[PDB]
Order: sequence, then structure tokens, then C-alpha cells
Amino acid sequence: KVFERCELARTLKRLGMDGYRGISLANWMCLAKWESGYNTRATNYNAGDRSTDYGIFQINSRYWCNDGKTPGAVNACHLSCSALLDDNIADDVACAKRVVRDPQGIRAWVAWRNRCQNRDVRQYVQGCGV
Ligand SMILES: [Ca+2]
Repeated sequence: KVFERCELARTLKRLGMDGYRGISLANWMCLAKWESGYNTRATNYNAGDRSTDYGIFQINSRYWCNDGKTPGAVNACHLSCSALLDDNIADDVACAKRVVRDPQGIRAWVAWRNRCQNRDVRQYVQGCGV
């Protein structure tokens, strides 16, 4: 499913992402935007390391979910990568929260540093009533 901007913003707020481990809602919106374009079915194969990025947050199969075909992989979220491709982002969110609980936090996603860090990210939540 492809979310509309404000519809996702309101969903994330309900799911408790605003201020999670110090990360503002606008940051999470910025990340979802550059990672998947707000598409829950998004998938990216990394030919280079044989891992795949899944879902709205492009969660990588080497560490966070199990797809069975990633060598030397762990499944820190205790989820099938499969679960990150449906239309319900409740587990995606629970997993994203798990990612940022690691030392690195949101920096774990290079697109955040490239596209969101030290930027005015208000654009992503303006007018959404969140
Ligand atoms: Ca899901």
C-alpha cells in the first residue's frame, strides 16, 4: 500500500514514534520518504552483500528479519522479512524501534544522514495535525 503523507504521519504518532529514543516524528517521515516513498511493498536487493531491504523503512535482512537467503544473517526483530511487505506497519514500527535501540540509532540508515540530518524537516509533517 502507498501511504499519503499526512495519513502516515497520523499513523506513526498513534504508534508512539514521536520522540522515540529522541527521534522526532518529522525525522521518521523523512526516513520513510527517502527509503520507500511511503510504499509498504518496497524491496531493494543489495547484489554487493546478498542482503535485501524490506518495506516502508527498508529494514535490512542481514540483521533485523529472516528471509532465509541472506548469508551470516541474524533476525534481531524476530520477524519473517515477509511481514514487512504487507499493509500493516505495526510490526514494521516495532522493528524500526528495535533498530534505533542499537548504539548507532537512526544513523543506521545512510539515507537519513544524506537526506535528513541537519535539515529543516518540518515539511514532512506540516498540515498533518500531528
Ligand atoms: Ca507489516
